[PDB]
Amino acid sequence: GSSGSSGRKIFTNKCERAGCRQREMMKLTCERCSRNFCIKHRHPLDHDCSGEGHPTSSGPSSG
Ligand SMILES: [Zn+2]
Ligand SMILES: [Zn+2]
Repeated sequence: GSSGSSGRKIFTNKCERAGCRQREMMKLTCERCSRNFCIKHRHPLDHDCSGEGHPTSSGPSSG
């Protein structure tokens, strides 16, 4: 039985911004978080950039 419908085509990109459905003909990835976004949210100032900002260091083993 048909379960789930996959969709992937090299035509347009999909912004990774919250409550955003902007499709930029060209691919736009941030330089800090390295995530896809729309020209509008392409800048790290018009989008909650969570790339190079949160301090992380190896500690726990589990995970
Ligand atoms: Zn966007
Ligand atoms: Zn970013």
